[PDB]
Amino acid sequence: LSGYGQPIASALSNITLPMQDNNTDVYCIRSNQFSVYVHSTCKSSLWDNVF
Amino acid sequence: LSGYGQPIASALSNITLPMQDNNTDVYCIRSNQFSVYVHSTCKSSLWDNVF
Ligand SMILES: *[C@@H]1O[C@H](CO)[C@@H](O)[C@H](O)[C@H]1NC(C)=O
Ligand SMILES: *[C@@H]1O[C@H](CO)[C@@H](O)[C@H](O)[C@H]1NC(C)=O
Repeated sequence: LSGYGQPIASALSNITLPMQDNNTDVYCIRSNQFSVYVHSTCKSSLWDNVF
Repeated sequence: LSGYGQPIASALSNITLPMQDNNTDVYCIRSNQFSVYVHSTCKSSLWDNVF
């Protein structure tokens, strides 16, 4: 929450790709067909970046 | 001063914005009118990156 009183989204938000070759930062499609989905979670802090 | 004798500007130059919400990296406007000013300073080094 900003000082003005409005929500501010942190730049410390994280993105988690599916596991592939012992990593979660690159994902390459290796099948014939695929679908994509987004699952989101939310957490709050108090200016100390401890969610 | 470079080895050729010419002035070189360091990438370790710093920019400081006004303080807002316990930070000086993001400053935004929360009033009806604003003005902007730039205040500059210069320091010298000797290839040791110590000014
Ligand atoms: C990938 O991770 C597994 C599980 O931790 C590990 O046992 C394995 O050695 C890793 N594979 C390779 C080829 O390094
Ligand atoms: C901002 O930082 C000060 C210390 O300079 C601290 O006392 C204060 O609680 C912080 N503000 C908030 C809203 O947590």
